[PDB]
Amino acid sequence: KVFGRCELAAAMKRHGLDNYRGYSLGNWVCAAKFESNFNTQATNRNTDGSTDYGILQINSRWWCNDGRTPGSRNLCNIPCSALLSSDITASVNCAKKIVSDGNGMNAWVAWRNRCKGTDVQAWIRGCRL
Ligand SMILES: [Cl-]
Ligand SMILES: [Cl-]
Ligand SMILES: [Cl-]
Ligand SMILES: [Cl-]
Ligand SMILES: [Co+2]
Repeated sequence: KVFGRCELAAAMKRHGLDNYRGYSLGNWVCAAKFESNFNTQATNRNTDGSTDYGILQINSRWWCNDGRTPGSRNLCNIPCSALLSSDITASVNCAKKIVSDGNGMNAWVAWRNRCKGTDVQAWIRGCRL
């Protein structure tokens, strides 16, 4: 699925991200835009042999098992394939674990580089949530 901005905003709200660990919904929408371009199927290979998966580009070195990342962990206890569903539940649930790992949304460099410091509330403007 390729989500629309407000479509994703609504789905993330329904799955409990609005103000999760102190991060307003706009942060999550902005992160998804710059990580995956709202694309649930997005994958990107990394220099270390890990891959980023799905709408929030969750990395196989720490968070999910793809059986092709030597030395990696699976801290969300899920196969990375689950993060390539059109339904965002698995990605949201794993993101909640990532953000609670005690470094906030800094885990998403695209968020820190392209969202943090901007008015992220603009990302949910005009959505009827
Ligand atoms: Cl997998
Ligand atoms: Cl969904
Ligand atoms: Cl899940
Ligand atoms: Cl917001
Ligand atoms: Co990445």
